[PDB]
Amino acid sequence: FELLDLPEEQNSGELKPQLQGAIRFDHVVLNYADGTQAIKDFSLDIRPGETVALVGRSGAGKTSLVNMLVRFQEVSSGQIYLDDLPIRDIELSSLRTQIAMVNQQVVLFNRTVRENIAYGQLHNASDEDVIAAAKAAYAHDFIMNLPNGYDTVLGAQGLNLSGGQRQRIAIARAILKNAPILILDEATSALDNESEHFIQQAFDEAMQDRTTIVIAHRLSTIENADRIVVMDRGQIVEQGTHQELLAKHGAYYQLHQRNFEDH
Repeated sequence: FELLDLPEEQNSGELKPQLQGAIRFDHVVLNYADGTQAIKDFSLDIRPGETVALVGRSGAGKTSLVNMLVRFQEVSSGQIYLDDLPIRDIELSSLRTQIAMVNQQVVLFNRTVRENIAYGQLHNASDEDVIAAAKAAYAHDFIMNLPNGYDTVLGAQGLNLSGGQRQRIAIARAILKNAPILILDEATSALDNESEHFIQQAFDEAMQDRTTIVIAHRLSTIENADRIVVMDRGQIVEQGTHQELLAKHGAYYQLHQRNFEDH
């Protein structure tokens, strides 16, 4: 719950590319006012369609890394490139419309279910695309059991929407966005079993053939990733495929046998 630095949103880049899903971190460093070295010297190349699974403790740097990718945190040194374009040369709106951020802290608004899915830049989406997104999030059927269906306004009492139903509405927003880059924290903490089942399926379907950086919680996400990056104290400890990292018989191997406890 620490406060972070506040970026200035100097939207000095004017490029409006169609992102293809290549990402490169080039010697990225993140140093704080108090001397903390949050990220040391981080380099990683991600090709279009790849999933990179981040593994590591809560303070290891995973959140700071992906925040830098959406310019929610600035970099102390180094560069980030999207399809070989420096990220700061891209118009911020263009960047943010093309990167989906999915996690348990996504905001639900006291607005219709429709507006919660067709939110913001997607406010004028076609009616059938909102339904398709809700079906892909396994939310359409329960939305149509709400008192006023898609016109039901969140934030009231008596809606009977569980946490796992609410989280599926938020996932539908990300699916509608259909972004070439997905930043996923696949947490399903405190949700009911059935919601967890459908959410895991929606997450696997969202990662399919799409550039994804995932803060992993499930073994399948880690083992099937194109690259696994084990972070500790802001540094890459090791990186590679599941097969390569097992063969090293090192940090990842030990973590795998401990079911990634605390990582």
